[PDB]
Amino acid sequence: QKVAIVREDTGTIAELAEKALGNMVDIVYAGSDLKEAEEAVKKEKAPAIIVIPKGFSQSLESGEKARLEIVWYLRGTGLSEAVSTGTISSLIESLKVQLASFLLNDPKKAQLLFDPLEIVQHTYLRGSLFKNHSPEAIMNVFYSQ
Amino acid sequence: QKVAIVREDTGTIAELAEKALGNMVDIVYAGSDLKEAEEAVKKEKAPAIIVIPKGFSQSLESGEKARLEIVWYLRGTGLSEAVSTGTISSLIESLKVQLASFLLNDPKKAQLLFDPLEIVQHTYLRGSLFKNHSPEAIMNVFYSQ
Ligand SMILES: [Ca+2]
Ligand SMILES: [Ca+2]
Ligand SMILES: [Ca+2]
Ligand SMILES: [Ca+2]
Repeated sequence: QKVAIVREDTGTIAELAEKALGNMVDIVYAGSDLKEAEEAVKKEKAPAIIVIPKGFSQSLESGEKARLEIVWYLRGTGLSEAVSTGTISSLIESLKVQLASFLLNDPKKAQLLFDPLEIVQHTYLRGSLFKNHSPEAIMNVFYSQ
Repeated sequence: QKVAIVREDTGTIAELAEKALGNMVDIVYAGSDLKEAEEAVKKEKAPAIIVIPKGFSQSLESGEKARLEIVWYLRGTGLSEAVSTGTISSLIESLKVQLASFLLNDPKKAQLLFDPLEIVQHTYLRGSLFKNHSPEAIMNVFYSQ
C-alpha cells in the first residue's frame, strides 16, 4: 500500500511512529507538509495520508492517548479500496504493538499499552471531503438506502 | 499468537473465515465446542478464542454484517498481553480483506466490503469475566482512577 506520512511532531517517539509505519508501507511522501503529501497522493493515486500531529510525543509522555489522523482518498467504492482500508487499518494495529516498549517506563503510561492511539479519520470520496468520518462510515451511510 | 477457533456455522464462507484465521495463528483448538476451546486456552495459557457463530454465512449472504466474537483471557496487564491484543486485532482486519472477493457477488453485499464484520469482545481478567467488553475498555476503566 502506498501511503504519505506527514509528521509534524519533532519528538523521538513521533519519529519512531513514522519509522514503524514506513517499514510497512510504500512511502510516497515523508515529511511535514500536508499540501505536498496531498499532492504525492493525488499524483500517485495512493489511498491515505497518515498524520502524526504536533503534540503526539508529549501526549504519550503524559500518559495520554496520542492523536493519529488518516485522510483517505477514495476514488471508487470497490475491492481495491476495501483492500487498502483493511490493510492500512491492520497496519495501525501493528504500530500500537511497535510502540509498546516505550510505554513501559511510567505507571502514567500503562493504560496506553492496550490503547495508545486516538485514531481520527477523514474521507475523500470522489473529491467530496467528509471530515471525521471513516470510509466504513461513509460507505454504511450511502449503502443504508 | 496462540488462538482457539470455535466454528459453529457449517457454511462455506464460515469455513473460509476459519481457514484464513488459522493460517495466521498457532491453532490451539479448532472445532465446534466452546468448552473444549476454553480448555485448550487455559491449558496453553493462550490469549483468545475466536468464535464463528451459527448465522455467520447467512448474514453475509443477506448483505448483513456477520458476527464474530473474541473471548480474551488476560492473566496480566502487561507487555505480552498488549502485544496479543494488538496482534490479534490486526489479524481480524486482515481477515476482512481475505473475505472480500466473496462479497463481490451481490449488490446486497457491497457495504460489507468495507465493513463486513460485527466484532463482539469478551474479557477475562484474572478469572473475572467481563462480557461485551474489550481489553482496552477493561483496562481504560481500571486505569481511569
Ligand atoms: Ca531527532
Ligand atoms: Ca478500519
Ligand atoms: Ca463444507
Ligand atoms: Ca483491538
